[PDB]
Amino acid sequence: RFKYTKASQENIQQLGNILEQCFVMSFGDSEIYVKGIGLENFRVIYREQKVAGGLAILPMGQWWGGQRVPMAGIAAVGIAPEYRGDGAAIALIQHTLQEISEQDIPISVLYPATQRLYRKAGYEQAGSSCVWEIPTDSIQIQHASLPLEPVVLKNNPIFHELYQQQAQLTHGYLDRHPAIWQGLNRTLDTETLYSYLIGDKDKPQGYIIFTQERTRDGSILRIRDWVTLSNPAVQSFWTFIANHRSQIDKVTWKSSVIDALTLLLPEQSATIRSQDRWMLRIVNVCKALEARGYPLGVEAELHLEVQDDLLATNQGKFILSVANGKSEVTKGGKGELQLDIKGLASLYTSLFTPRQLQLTGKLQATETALLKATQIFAGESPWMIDFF
Amino acid sequence: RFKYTKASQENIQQLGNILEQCFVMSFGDSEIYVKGIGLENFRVIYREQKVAGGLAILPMGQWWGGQRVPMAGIAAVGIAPEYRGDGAAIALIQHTLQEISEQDIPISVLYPATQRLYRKAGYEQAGSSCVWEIPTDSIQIQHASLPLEPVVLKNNPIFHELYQQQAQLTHGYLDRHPAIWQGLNRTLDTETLYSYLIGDKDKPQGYIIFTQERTRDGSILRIRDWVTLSNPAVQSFWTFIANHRSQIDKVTWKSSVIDALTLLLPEQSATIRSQDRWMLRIVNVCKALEARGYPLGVEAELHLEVQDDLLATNQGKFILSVANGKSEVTKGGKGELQLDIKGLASLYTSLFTPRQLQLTGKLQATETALLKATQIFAGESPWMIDFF
Amino acid sequence: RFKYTKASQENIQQLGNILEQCFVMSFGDSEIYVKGIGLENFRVIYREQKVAGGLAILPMGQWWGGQRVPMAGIAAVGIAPEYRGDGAAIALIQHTLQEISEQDIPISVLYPATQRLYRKAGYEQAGSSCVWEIPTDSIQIQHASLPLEPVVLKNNPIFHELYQQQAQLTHGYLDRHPAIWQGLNRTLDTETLYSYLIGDKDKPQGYIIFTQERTRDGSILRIRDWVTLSNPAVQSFWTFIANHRSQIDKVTWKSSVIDALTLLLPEQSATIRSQDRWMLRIVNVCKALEARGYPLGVEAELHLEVQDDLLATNQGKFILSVANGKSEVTKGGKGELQLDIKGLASLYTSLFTPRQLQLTGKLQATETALLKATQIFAGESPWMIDFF
Amino acid sequence: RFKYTKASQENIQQLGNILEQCFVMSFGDSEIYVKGIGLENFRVIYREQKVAGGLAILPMGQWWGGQRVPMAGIAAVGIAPEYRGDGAAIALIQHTLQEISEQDIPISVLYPATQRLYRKAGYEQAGSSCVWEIPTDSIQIQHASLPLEPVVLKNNPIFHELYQQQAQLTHGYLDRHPAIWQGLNRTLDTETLYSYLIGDKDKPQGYIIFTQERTRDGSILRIRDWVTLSNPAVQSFWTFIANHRSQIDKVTWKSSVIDALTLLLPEQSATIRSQDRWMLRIVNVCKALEARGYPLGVEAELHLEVQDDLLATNQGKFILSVANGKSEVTKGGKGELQLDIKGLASLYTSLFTPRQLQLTGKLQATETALLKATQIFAGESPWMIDFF
Ligand SMILES: CC(C)(COP(=O)(O)OP(=O)(O)OC[C@H]1O[C@@H](n2cnc3c(N)ncnc32)[C@H](O)[C@@H]1OP(=O)(O)O)[C@H](O)C(=O)NCCC(=O)NCCS
Ligand SMILES: CC(C)(COP(=O)(O)OP(=O)(O)OC[C@H]1O[C@@H](n2cnc3c(N)ncnc32)[C@H](O)[C@@H]1OP(=O)(O)O)[C@H](O)C(=O)NCCC(=O)NCCS
Ligand SMILES: CC(C)(COP(=O)(O)OP(=O)(O)OC[C@H]1O[C@@H](n2cnc3c(N)ncnc32)[C@H](O)[C@@H]1OP(=O)(O)O)[C@H](O)C(=O)NCCC(=O)NCCS
Ligand SMILES: CC(C)(COP(=O)(O)OP(=O)(O)OC[C@H]1O[C@@H](n2cnc3c(N)ncnc32)[C@H](O)[C@@H]1OP(=O)(O)O)[C@H](O)C(=O)NCCC(=O)NCCS
Repeated sequence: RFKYTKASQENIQQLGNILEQCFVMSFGDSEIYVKGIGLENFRVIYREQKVAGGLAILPMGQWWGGQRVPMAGIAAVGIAPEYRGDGAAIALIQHTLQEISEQDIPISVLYPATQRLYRKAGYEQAGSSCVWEIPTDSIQIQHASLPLEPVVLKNNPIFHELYQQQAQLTHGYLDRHPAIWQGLNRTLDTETLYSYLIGDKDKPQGYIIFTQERTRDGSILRIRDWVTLSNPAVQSFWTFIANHRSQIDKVTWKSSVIDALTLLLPEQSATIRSQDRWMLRIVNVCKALEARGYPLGVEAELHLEVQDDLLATNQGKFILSVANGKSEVTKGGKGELQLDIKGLASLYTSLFTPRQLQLTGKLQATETALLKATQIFAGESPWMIDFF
Repeated sequence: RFKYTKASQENIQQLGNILEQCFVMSFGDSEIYVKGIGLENFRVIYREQKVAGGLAILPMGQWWGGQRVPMAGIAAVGIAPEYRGDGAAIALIQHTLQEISEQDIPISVLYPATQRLYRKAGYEQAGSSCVWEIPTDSIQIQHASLPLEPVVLKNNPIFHELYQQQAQLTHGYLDRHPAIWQGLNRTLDTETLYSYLIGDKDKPQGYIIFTQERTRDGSILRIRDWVTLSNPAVQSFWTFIANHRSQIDKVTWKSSVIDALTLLLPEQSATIRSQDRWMLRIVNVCKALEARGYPLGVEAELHLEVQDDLLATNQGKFILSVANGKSEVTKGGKGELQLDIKGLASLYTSLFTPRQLQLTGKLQATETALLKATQIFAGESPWMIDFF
Repeated sequence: RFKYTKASQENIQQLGNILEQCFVMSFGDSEIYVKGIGLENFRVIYREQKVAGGLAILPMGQWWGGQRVPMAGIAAVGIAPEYRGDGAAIALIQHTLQEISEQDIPISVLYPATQRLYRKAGYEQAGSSCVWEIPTDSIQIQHASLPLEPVVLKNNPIFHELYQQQAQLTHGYLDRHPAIWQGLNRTLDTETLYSYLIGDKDKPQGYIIFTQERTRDGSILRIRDWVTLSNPAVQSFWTFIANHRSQIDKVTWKSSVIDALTLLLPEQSATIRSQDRWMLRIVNVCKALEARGYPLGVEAELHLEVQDDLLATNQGKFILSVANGKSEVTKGGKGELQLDIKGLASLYTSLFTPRQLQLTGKLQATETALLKATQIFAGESPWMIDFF
Repeated sequence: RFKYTKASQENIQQLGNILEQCFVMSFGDSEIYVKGIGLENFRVIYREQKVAGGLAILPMGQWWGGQRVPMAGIAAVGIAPEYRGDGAAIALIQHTLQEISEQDIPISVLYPATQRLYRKAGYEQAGSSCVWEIPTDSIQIQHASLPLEPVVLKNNPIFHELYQQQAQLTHGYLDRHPAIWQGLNRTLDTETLYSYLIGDKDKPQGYIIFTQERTRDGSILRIRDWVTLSNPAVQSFWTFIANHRSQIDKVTWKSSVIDALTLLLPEQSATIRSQDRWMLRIVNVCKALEARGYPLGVEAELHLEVQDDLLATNQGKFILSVANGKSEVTKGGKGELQLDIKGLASLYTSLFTPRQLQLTGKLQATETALLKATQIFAGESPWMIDFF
C-alpha cells in the first residue's frame, strides 16, 4: 500500500510542492530548501502510484557526555493533506527508522509538530530549545574585554572550529550537517546577515551571528547562533549587544532553559519568548549507550530491561557497565530497571532524572538501580541551539 | 546614623504603613500580612529618630540534597521612599545577615525586587520558580487511577505530611515557616479556596490547592500548591484538571523550569507564563556545607578559597571532604577552587555547574578541582513552589 | 449508583457550593441565585451517599408559531469535579428528562457548556442568541416619535404585558419563568438598573432595560431586554440610544442573528460580539407537534419516522396532519421522512430547513415529504433574548 | 455638468488610477483588475472635460427561489477625491441604473462602502455575506467518506458544474460573471492556490478552493470558495480541514449567517469574524417578480403599490399573482401593500419578513396582504459566497 523510496528527479518536485503546502512556505521557497539539504537526503512515501509525502534524513552527530554519537536528524515530515489520517506518516517514520538502523546510526532526533505520531514510533521528549528575549536598554554592561570584528560566515572555518568546541562541551549539541550551516547563512533579500568574531586578532574566543529588522512592535536583533568559550567572550558579547540600545529595542537569542548568560545581567530583565522540546529515538540500544560519554568517578553496572515494539534487536535485557567515563554493554542480566525505548531516550539525554522518570511512570527500578542510573546519566540539562 | 532593632508595638504600625506603600498593598492589607508572620519576626531600621523601613526574617529550613538546612527567609524589604538612595537598605540587609549569623543559621534566601542591592551583601541567583500555564482543553487525559476528595486545608496535618515528603525529595524546597502555609490558606472575600487530596481513602498520594476566577481574558484556575508522590497521583492530577475544561479556559501551576508534569501531556501545549530566580546567601560556609546532603558514590576532597567582604569567618581556605553522602569541612588546604561567597551560593544549590560558573567568571579552578566540584554539587535543578 | 432526588434543606447548601464551584461564582452568590429560582426547582444527583451535583428545572413556556408550548428550561447543570468523567451528568439529564416527560411537558431547552453531553440525551441545536454591539456615535438617528419615561421594573405589569406581545410574535421566545425576570432585575451593588417605557403616556409601545459601566476599554451601555412593537418604538429606541453618545462609547443588545433593528441605521456599524445556539429536546413528539402553531395556507400530511433511544414513546411512525394553522398527530403511516429525535428538534424550530437538514444528514426524505416538511416548518429564524 | 460614457482606450488608464486611489490598491494592481473584468464593462463619469470617476457593471445572474434572474453587479465605484461632495457618485449611479433598465436587466446588486449613497438611488439591504473562523484543532471530525483530489481550477468545467448546482439551490447565489471566477483564481506571487474536488473519481460531490499563509498571529487557511452537495461531502470537507491541525492554527470560510456546516461540529467553536449586507435594486418591478421562483403550494394574489422616484415605470399599482411556483404580474389592483422600491428589495430577497418590514416601517399592509406576502416571499435567508 505504502512504498518507501529515495527521492529522485522523477519525484522531487512533487515532494517539494507537498513540502511547500505542508509547511506553508511562500511559492518556490521549497527549491532553495531542498537544494540546501540535497536530494540524496530526501525520502518519499507512495500510496498506490501517487507521491503521498516524504521527509529528509540528516546524517550527522550529536554531542552526549562529550562524545560524538552518530545521529540522524529527521526534517520536513509532510503528508499531502488528501492522504492524511490513513497511516501514511507512521509508515514513513517506521521505514525511515529501519533505514537508519541499517546504517548503524544509533540515535535520531527531530522537533515534532505533533508528539502522538512520533511516540508511536518510539521517539520521546529528550532535550530543550529556548528563545530568550530582552530589552536592549536593560543590559547595561560595558566590559569590553575583547574586541569584535565583522567577518564573512560562508565556509569560514573559524566558525566551525569555535562551534565544535562549544558543541563538544554542551550535552545535546549538534555536530552539524552542512544543511544546518546553510540555513544559518540564509536570509531574505530583505535582510543582511551579520557575523562577528569575539576576541583579539587570531585568538578568537567566540562569535555572534544575527539579523536585524523593524517590525510593527519596533526593532529587533535576532541572534541565530553564538559561541562564548570564556568569560571575557561573555562580557564582550553582552557589551556588544548593550551597545545596540539606541538602534534596537529588543534582542533575542537561543539558549538553554536554565540560561547561564543571564547570570551576568544586573537584573532579571530577560524572559523566555518560546521553548520547544525535541525528541530522540534510541535506534540501537547497545551502540547508543557505547557511543555516549559518561561522568568520571562513576563505576557501576546497570541491568536494564527494554521494550521496543518496532526494532526487535533493542527488546530485551542489557547490562550497561560504566567505568572511567566509558561503557560496555552486554546482553542479559537481571533487568533491575525496566522501561520502554521511550523512557530510555529521556534517561539517556539527562532531560529527566531517574527519580523523575519513575514518578511519571516511564521506568520501574529498585532503589539501587535508581541510584546507579542517577550516577550514570547525570549531566547538564540537554539542549541545542539549532532547529531543523 | 541607621539603628537596627526588632519591631515593637511602638513602631509596627508605621512599618506596616511603609510596607503598604512599598508593595502597593490595598489600604489595611498590611495588618493581615504582619499578623500572619508575627511581629517578633519583623525588624526595623531607623534613620535618626524616624522609622525608615524594615523587613521580616522567616526562620525555617530548606531541603538540599535531601537534608534540611536551617534557613532564614527574608521577606517584605521596604524603605520609605523619602529615605531611599542613602544606603538604608544595604545597612538593613547587613545588620540582618549579622543577626542570622549570630543565630547559627547558615543560609538565607529571598526573591529580589532588584539584584544589585542583594549582591552587595553577598546574595546570588541560586534557584528557580516558574509559573506554567495551559489551555484546559489541550490536556486530554482521562486516567483517573486515584480518586480526589475535597478536604479542609487549615491546620490539616495530612497536607504537612505529604508536603514534607515532596520537599525532602526536591532540591531547593522549603521546610515551610508557618507564614507560608498561612499565605496559602489566604484568599480574597471574593474567592473560594479549593483543596483536594489525591488518593484512595486513608492512602493519600498527593494534593491540589487552588482558586478559580473569571477575568477579562476568560476563566482561570490557579493552582497555588500541589503534591504528586507517584505516577497514579500525576495521572489523577491531570485527569482532574482536564475535567475542568467546560468551566475553565486556562490553568496555571508552579513548577520547575524543566517541568516533569508536562512529560505526560499529549502535546507541548503548556507555556511558561513567568519565571523568577531567587537568591541565596551563604551565611556560614562550614555549617552550610556540613548541613547539606551530597550524592552517594562520591568520595572527594575539594580545597576551596572563599572571599567574603562582610562576614570575615567565611573568608579563607576550607577543605570540603565528601564521602558516603556526607561532608566534613576543615580550615586550610590549597585553595584550588577560588570564588566569592556569591559564586559559592550558585555552586551550592546546583543552579549552575562548575563549568558554567567558570565560564561566567564566578569561580577559578584547576581541572581536577572542577571535576571534584562537579561530582560533589551535581543535582536536580533547584526550585521551590513558594514565593515569599 | 446514582440516585436522583428533589433538592431539600438537607442538601441545598452542598449543591449551592457545587454550583459556585462549577460556574466560578464569587463566594456566596449562589444563595441569591438559588433563592431567585426556588429550592423546589432544584434537583440533586447522589453518588453513593454523597451529593455529586445537580441542576434546576424551569417550568415555563416557549412561543412556536405563535402558540405557547409548555417548556422545561434546564439551568445550572453542575457535577463536582471529583465526580466527573463517570457518567454522573448524563445520568442526571436522563432522570430529569424522564421527570419532564412524566409532567407532560413536551419540550425542554438549555444553553450547553458542552454539546456532546446533551446530544447523548437527544438535545440538539435549535435556536439562536446573539449579542450585538455598536459605537454610539455611529447611530445618528434623531427621530423621537415617542417619548421615553423611566419606570420601576420590579413586578411592574406593564413590562410583562409588552413582553408577552413581542414573545407571542417571535418564534422561539420564552414565556418566562419568574426567575428570568428576577435575573433581569438583578444587579451588582456597583450598578444601577435603568428601565424606560417607550410611548405616549398610557399607550406604551415598547421598553428598554439596561445597565451602564466604565471599563478599561471605555464606557458601555448594556441593554439586557427591550421591546419594540411598532416602527415609532424602533425610531424612538435608536434616538434614545444615539442620545447617549457623549456619555457612552459602545452599546450592546441581544437580538436575532439576522437583526432587523440594524435595518434602520445609516451604516452597517453594528457587529456581532458573540453568539450562541441553544438546544432543544423533543420530550413528547405528539404533544410537541400538536402544541405548536403552523403557517396558515398549509394543508399537508407528513409521515414521520422517529428514533428515540431514551424515551420509547417517541420511537416510531407518526402522521403529522396540518391544516388551518393547526396539527393533529396520529400513530402510523409510511415514514417518508426519517430522523432521530435530534433531527426533529432542529426541524421543529425552523433553525434549519429540511433541505439543510438533509444535506447535513439529520434527516432522509422523499422529495414530496421534503416539500411538505418545508411548507409545515417554515418560519422566522428562531431566537430568544434570554439566557438561563 | 456630468457626462456618463463607456470606458475607452482614451480614458481607462485615468480611471484605473482613480480606482487605485479610491480602493488603496498597490501601485499597478488596477491593471490586472481592469483586465480581469474587461474595459467594455467599465463606465466613466466626466465633470466638465475631466474624468471624475467610474465603475464596472457585471452582467450576470442571481438565483432567487431557484430561478436565474438576470442581474447587473455594480463594482469598483470610485470618484476621485477632488470631485467628491458634489453629486458625482449619485449622478453616476442613476445613469448606470438607467442603462441597466434599458438592457432589461431587472435587478442589480452591490456591496456598499456607504449605504446613504445607494439608498438615494433605491438600493437596499437585501442579503448577507459572513466570514466564519475556527481553530483547526477544535474540529475533531475524522469521517472521510469521500476522497479529496487536487485539481487545477483554471477553466475547469467541473467547478462550474458543481457551483451552478449549489447556486441554483441557494437563495441569493450568483450565476457568476467570468470576473468572479477570475478573482478566485487570482493570488499574490507570494501565495499558492489550492483546489480540491471532493468525491470518488468521476463522481464529484463538492470542492474546496483555498490559500494558506503565516501571519503575526499564526497560520491561517482561508477558504475562498467551497461546494458540498451531500452529507458525505460535508463530512469529507470537515475531515480534510481537521487534518490541517498540525500545520494550521485557524481556518476561515464564507457562509450564511446561520451557517449549517457548523451543525456537524462537536462544539460551538466557530465564530463570526465579519459580516456584510449587500444591497439590491429592483430595476424593473414586473420583470424582477416574474423572473423569480416562488414556493410551491402557494396560490395568492398580492396587490402592491410601489413608489420609485427614479424609474417611473416602477411607480404604481401591480398585482402579483402566484401559483404553481410561478408568478404573473399585471398593472392595477387595490394596492393593499404599499412600499418604496427599497422596501420591495428586502421583501423580494426574503432577508426580512413582511412582519419585520412592517415593524421597521418599510411597508404598510392589511393583515391579509401581510399573510399573502409572507407566503409568497418565504425562503431561506439570502446569501452569497462572493464579494465583488
Ligand atoms: C501530521 C501530518 C504528517 C499528517 O500525517 P498522517 O498521515 O495523517 O498521520 P498517520 O495517519 O500516519 O497517523 C499516525 C499517528 O499520528 C497521529 N497524528 C497525525 N496527525 C496528527 C496531528 N495533527 N496531531 C496529533 N496527532 C496526529 C495520529 O493520531 C496517529 O496516532 P493513533 O494511531 O493513536 O491515531 C501532516 O503533514 C501535517 O499536518 N503537517 C506537516 C507538519 C508536520 O507534521 N511536522 C512534523 C515535524 S517535520
Ligand atoms: C529598593 C528599596 C528597598 C529602596 O532601597 P534604598 O535604601 O534606596 O537602597 P540603598 O540606598 O541601601 O542602596 C544600596 C544598593 O542597592 C541598589 N538599589 C537600591 N534600589 C535599587 C533599585 N530599584 N534598582 C536597582 N538597584 C537598587 C543601589 O544601586 C545600591 O548599590 P550601589 O552601591 O552599587 O549604588 C525600596 O523599598 C523599593 O523601591 N521597593 C520595595 C521593593 C523591594 O525593594 N523589594 C525587595 C524584595 S522584598
Ligand atoms: C461537564 C460537567 C457537567 C461534568 O459532567 P460529567 O459527569 O463529567 O459528564 P458524564 O461523565 O456524564 O459524561 C457524559 C458525556 O458528556 C461528555 N462530556 C462531559 N464533560 C464534557 C466536556 N467538558 N466537554 C465535552 N464533553 C463532555 C462526555 O464526553 C460524555 O460523552 P461520551 O459518552 O461520548 O464520552 C461539569 O459540571 C463542568 O465542567 N462544568 C459545569 C458547566 C456545565 O457543564 N454547564 C452545562 C450548562 S448548565
Ligand atoms: C464615496 C465616494 C464614491 C465619493 O462619492 P461623492 O461624489 O462624494 O458622492 P455624492 O456627492 O454623489 O453624494 C450623494 C450621496 O452619497 C452620500 N455619500 C457620499 N460619500 C459618503 C460617505 N463616505 N459616507 C456616507 N455617505 C456618503 C452623501 O451623503 C449623499 O447623500 P445626501 O444627498 O443625503 O447628502 C468615494 O469614491 C470614496 O470615498 N471611496 C470609494 C469607495 C466606495 O465608495 N465604494 C462603494 C462600493 S464600490
